[PDB]
Amino acid sequence: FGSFLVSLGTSFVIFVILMLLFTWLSRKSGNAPIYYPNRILKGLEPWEGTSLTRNPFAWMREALTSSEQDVVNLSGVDTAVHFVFLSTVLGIFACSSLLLLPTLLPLSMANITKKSSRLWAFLGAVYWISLVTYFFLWKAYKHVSSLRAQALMSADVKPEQFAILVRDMPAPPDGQTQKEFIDSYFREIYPETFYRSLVATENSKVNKIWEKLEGYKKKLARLINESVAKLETEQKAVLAEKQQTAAVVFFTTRVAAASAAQSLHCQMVDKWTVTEAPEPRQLLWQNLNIKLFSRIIRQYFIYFFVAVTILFYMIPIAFVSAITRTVLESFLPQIALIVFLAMLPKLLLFLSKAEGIPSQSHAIRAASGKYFYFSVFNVFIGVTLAGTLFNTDMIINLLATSLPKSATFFLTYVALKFFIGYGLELSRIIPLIIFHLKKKYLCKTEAEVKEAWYPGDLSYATRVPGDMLILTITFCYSVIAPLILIFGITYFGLGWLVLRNQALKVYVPSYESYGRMWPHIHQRILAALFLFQVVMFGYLGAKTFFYTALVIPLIITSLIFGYVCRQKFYGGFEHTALEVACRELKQSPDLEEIFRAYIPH
Amino acid sequence: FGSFLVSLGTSFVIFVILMLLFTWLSRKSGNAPIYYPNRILKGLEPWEGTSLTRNPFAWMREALTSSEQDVVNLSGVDTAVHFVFLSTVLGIFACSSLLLLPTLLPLSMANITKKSSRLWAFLGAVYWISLVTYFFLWKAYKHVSSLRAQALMSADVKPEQFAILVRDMPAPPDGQTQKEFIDSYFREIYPETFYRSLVATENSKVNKIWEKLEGYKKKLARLINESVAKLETEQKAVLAEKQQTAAVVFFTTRVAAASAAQSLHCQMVDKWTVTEAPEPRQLLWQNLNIKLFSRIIRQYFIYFFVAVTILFYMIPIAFVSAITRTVLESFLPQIALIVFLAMLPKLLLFLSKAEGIPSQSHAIRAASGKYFYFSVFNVFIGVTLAGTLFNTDMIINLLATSLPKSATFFLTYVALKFFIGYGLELSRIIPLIIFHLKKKYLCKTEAEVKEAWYPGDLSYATRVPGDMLILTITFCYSVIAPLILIFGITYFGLGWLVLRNQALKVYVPSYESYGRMWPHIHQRILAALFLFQVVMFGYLGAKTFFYTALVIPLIITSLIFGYVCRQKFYGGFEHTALEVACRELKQSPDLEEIFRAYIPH
Repeated sequence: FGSFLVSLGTSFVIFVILMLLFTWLSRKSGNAPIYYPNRILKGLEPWEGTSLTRNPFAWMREALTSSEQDVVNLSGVDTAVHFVFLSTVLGIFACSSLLLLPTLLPLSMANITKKSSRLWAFLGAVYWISLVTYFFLWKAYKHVSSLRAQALMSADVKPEQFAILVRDMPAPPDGQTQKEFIDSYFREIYPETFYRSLVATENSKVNKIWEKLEGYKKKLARLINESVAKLETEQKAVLAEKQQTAAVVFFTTRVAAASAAQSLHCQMVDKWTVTEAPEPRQLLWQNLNIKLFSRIIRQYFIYFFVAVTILFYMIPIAFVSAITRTVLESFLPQIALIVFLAMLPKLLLFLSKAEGIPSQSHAIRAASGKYFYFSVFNVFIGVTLAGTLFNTDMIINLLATSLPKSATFFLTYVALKFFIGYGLELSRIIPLIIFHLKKKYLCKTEAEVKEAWYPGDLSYATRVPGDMLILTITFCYSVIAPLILIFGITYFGLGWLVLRNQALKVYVPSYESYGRMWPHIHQRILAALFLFQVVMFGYLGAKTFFYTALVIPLIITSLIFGYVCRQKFYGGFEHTALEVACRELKQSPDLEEIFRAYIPH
Repeated sequence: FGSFLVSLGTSFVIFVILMLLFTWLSRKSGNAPIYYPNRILKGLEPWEGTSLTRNPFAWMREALTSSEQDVVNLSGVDTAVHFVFLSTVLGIFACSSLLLLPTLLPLSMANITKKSSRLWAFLGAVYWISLVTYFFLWKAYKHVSSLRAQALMSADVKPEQFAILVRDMPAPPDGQTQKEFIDSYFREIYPETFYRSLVATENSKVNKIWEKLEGYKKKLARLINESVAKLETEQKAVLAEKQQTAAVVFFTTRVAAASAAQSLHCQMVDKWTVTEAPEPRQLLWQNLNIKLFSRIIRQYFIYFFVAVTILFYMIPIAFVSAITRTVLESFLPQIALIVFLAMLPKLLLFLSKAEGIPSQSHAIRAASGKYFYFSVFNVFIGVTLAGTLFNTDMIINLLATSLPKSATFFLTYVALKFFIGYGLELSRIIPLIIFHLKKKYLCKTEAEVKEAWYPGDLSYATRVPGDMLILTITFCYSVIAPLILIFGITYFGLGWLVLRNQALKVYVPSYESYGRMWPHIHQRILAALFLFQVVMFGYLGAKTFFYTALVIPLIITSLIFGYVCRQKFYGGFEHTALEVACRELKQSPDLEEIFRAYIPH
């Protein structure tokens, strides 16, 4: 069936490696390795350009010769935690060789029958891969934990070690304006450990004209006046009547700061709630300056709109599933299934702006927070159940009819989603086009000294979820059709290269995050396993083997690991250690650096 | 059927009110109101004895004329939170009059049929009582919250405002013994906010002979030497090799103390875990001095032993259920069902010693923690399903066969559990017997100046769970057989009297707890409601009315309330407010008071 798709896939994926064979030598040599332009202005990496023949050592095995020790200093440890995540999962399928070889040895038809049961080789090997998954994510859980500790004890002085964010202040006015009253409160409740506080603004109206003002003073050589009017009356009115219940304050030492960040303050935790303040580029001020009382109802309504998005998103799955030359008419619904889910990062970003999370670093984990929960019921059980609902004891023959067919559809889909996508992301067609067009245009604006540059963030919004759907497909369809695993293997074995290249090539992190997403994705992969064992119980459930000592210990194990891992590491990550704070203490404190660390502008 | 049980119930319950008509006038006038012996030695309450005729104002309406304003100062606010709990639930069934009157108006037989549907009057009134339950427990949730705040801001100086408990210290020895090393750690990590620390002991071996030594020096006039030997070598050996990873330390001001209690410390929260230290009489030192790494496995195995206790405890339910003069042969299995579950507080105490909770105040909430989870599946669905499994469309006729029969069994059981039990607890047969016998005996020991006294703790271990089972029965069987509600009513309407009397009569609290159990029991009653709506879905599920807008909004409401209440109050209670700490600050600090606040002895 899908022999055509590996044919053409290999064809123009080796053709987009052929365009990379033509890339490195060029006048665009500045645009391709734009990461080091972060380190120094002209530094591209050494000026030899790193070319060999196919450059196997010059990119692939330079990515092999450099290792995780420099991944933390070169770029933020966030890139480190994603790289070590994909390596953990690489082991997750690298063990699976000893599943796939045996299950390939036993591998209208003889098909699968009740007596041979296969489930000491099948379910025994899913016990094998389940066990080694626990081993990998446990091992690397501790590992990335000590990597995070390592990055916190070795971190330099940043303003956020002294920073705490306070959300709900008393609404009522007792006799003074906000500023003086809050400062008097802190003075009464602390023995001179406080510094000063900065209030919050509704400025998103003057911000709507501010970012646009940062463009308006850019339009002078292409309107430089009028906006100062909305910089005047509107902003003054907002300041006079509408500065919210939220603000930020800072303290003398790191220890007092974090300790303050952990504890609740007032008798009613509906008042004076406080969370550790992230970095200005991490936090989102627009979604900040809102009320938690309404945040409850926002979690409510947003969680309703996911319920409308799932059932509204059912119909494309039935559109594509009925399809499975004539396989290019499977192309159109598959690539349209991509570009129909390729908007899902933007859709769940439009939901991820309105949900109320203070930090975009903690917002993204909620963006995949929508994506996983969204993808389980449509791109998997909607697509599987789509294979079942079409082409119809008897229910057993239908499940055993769909699982191979929906397995070839799933395999073909991770083949297009993987093999072609990493090729596109390799030679980055959009930077090479915007190089010609914008270098022809942005020169006309007298900006020729400054390229657009900045390839963009490592962008987990398009990264981790697109890594989630494949996770689900791999796990679930591993047991029923193990061949997907050998082409699930080929996924990360190539990915581990390219993104690593990418990691050291263009992306400069927009997050200094120390692994925020990692515990999220960590309970995520566990959930994915749980789906593999329950859906697996759907597989065996028709096959009728002994399931007591089979399914009940699997679910019991999943449960106890959920408990033990949450109550073990989870809280350990969610906050910063104060021992690292006092033991860090480089003995170079200051004050004025923290004031301009935010500012309204 | 159960007309006999209200006959005799009224008979000897008015006979045990007749023995209270004979009680107050006596030479035992010191033993009956033993609460004020806490206030002063001889003070019994005013020496008029509080007698009227039946003494309606002298106990009942003295309990009416005194109110919750003095419940907090007279005895601990714990008694206050239990009293206000039973008052909340009193409203929970006081609203229900407007359910029971209508559902009594519509009230082999015409029985219940599909078309009239009754569920605008039935399910509409369970929407009515569900709604007003939310209203009562919400209202009184805020109410008891401000009562707790009120008791914390008005509290006097206790040692536990300066106290924090640390559980896991570093296991390895780096060059000094524990004491000096821990103190140096605190010195390095705090700017002289610390005071001094007290280590932990394995002394339960010298304690095994210590409490017994406190008896051995009492045996001198009835062995006063030998134990000092096990006070020597064994204790010294333990001290030399086995003082655990746990200890307690204290700080200069309340604020630093609590703030320290909230935050995690080290990078690995598997090390340096810290919780707010309760009072010595609240905490349990024997279950203290254990490891959390093993506490995980203890929650594991204990939660397995509940799984053996439920299925091992199935058989008495089938023993009693097949029963329903011949009704005294229903007596024997009912009273044996009492005394068979009357050991459950002791059984779940034997489980509640081994589970690892540091505070017996937080342990008891886990004792009912076993009791509710234990009672849902046996005394309710085991007893209901016991009525179903016996006396056998058709399944509909069987559920509609059991629910009335198991409803008369349930009603008869809350009739014996309520009416007779509060009568026994009124005139307290065991104190009046131990008065004669021990006043005849303990005088022979030359202790005649000191009675045993001390009626015992208010003893939630036998209180809150015995209040849980009735909660379940009331809710679940309210819709199918509303008459139980009018005899569920009669439960608390009498209880509100007697225990209140009891509250002001004998019990001196063994807990200074400020309402620890209240959030526990608060999500508990909510769970009970949830069982009423799901089991209710079992009731209507055979009746076949429109259940979309019926059951799905009920479960959605239960969910959103779970979220909003947990994320609203729950964390707000679980710890103490630091604003109350700084705003309390009576400006009379000390040091030496905290050292002897514990001590090994």
